[PDB]
Amino acid sequence: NTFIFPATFMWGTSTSSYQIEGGTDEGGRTPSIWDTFCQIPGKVIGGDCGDVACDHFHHFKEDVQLMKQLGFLHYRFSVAWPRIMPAAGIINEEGLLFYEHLLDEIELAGLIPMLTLYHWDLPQWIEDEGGWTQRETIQHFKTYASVIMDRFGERINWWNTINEPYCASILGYGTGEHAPGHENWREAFTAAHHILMCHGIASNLHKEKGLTGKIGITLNMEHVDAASERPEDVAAAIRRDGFINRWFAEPLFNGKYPEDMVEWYGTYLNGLDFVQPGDMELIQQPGDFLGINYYTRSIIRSTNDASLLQVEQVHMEEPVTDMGWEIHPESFYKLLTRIEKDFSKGLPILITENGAAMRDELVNGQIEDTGRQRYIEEHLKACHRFIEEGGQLKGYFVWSFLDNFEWAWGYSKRFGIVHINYETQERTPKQSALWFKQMMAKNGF
Repeated sequence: NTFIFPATFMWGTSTSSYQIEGGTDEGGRTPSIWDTFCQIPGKVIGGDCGDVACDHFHHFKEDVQLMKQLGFLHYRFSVAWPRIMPAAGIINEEGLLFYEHLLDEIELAGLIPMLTLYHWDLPQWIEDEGGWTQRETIQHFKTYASVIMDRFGERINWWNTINEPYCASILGYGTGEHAPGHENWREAFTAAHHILMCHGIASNLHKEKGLTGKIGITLNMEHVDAASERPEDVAAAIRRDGFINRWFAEPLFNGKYPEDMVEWYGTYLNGLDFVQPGDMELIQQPGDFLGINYYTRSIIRSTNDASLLQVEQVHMEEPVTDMGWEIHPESFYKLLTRIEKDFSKGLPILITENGAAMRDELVNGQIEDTGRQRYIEEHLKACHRFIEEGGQLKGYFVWSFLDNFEWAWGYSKRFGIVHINYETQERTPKQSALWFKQMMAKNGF
């Protein structure tokens, strides 16, 4: 078995601002909804907060150098909205200088950046006005996106508008699992609509400002399997798929929300009253590429409970990461095929995030994470088959250059190919990272 990837295949690693930066109250940064969320008992394991994190705010120059010598040519990172707009009518020059400096380091190292505008760290002052449940917030996003595009843009080759609309809306306002932590389906769906519009707002700004960099949204998507052949389990699986995949993909490519899901949500949608004339047109802008984040699949069975979808995920025990997520690379191939099928069909596809959190152990100064290594290798084999079969896959970013604040999981789960000693902040590439270095060198494995 020998796998060779396209000549121009984009290889990179990704991170997000709140998960790795630290310096939460430095350089004028004011709190994000996560700084507040992490303080609510029971919301984050161990009660962890993004305070300090990997202290990237102070070690960025070394981290990008580590990337370079690790063989990477692409780096996707996000900007912390709170550093840019710490309060209404602000515009923090000190915040813009951090990224300007980050970008100087990237360029000096010869790296190509991808800047993600929104990676879940909404400024708390905005959430105080109602957050994503308010149309007005889109105006604030305009302010943010415009500033970032004017101060940069002539230096940004890749624009990633919104990272996972699903998580920010559904988990952030519906299940209460992510910040701000509301549990109101009405707000969640309104929130999802507003965030999708922000991809449109950023897209409109991009064309108006005449920027040349590629622009695209990033959706987390998962392959969905029915637990059994029972008709209700198949219907249940259809619902999960509409819930996470179609609800966001349909508006992006087809200008509409899944009718079957629109009917199921019924009263929570309150007649789609939050949808204003032109909104759907604003949202339907695929851009230059579709960003995809993939990790696992779901096995769904039907239930007649009190939940929104009335669905239960049967958890697999064999082949799973340190987070209990099943490792099923085959599903990754099926999903990419399906995405090409409906939605993108020709449009370049970019895997902005793929990776695994395994239990690490430092032995003789090294991290023999054969598990994480195998996980990445196998999913790449899936990507290979999609390619070679015509699939328009053009790049792959391993999620987590560094172990970091893994949201509700806290620091207990490590996704990095590079190990972080939280007691000293010392960085140490894991074996999976070394394997990745040479792999990109041969661009194949």
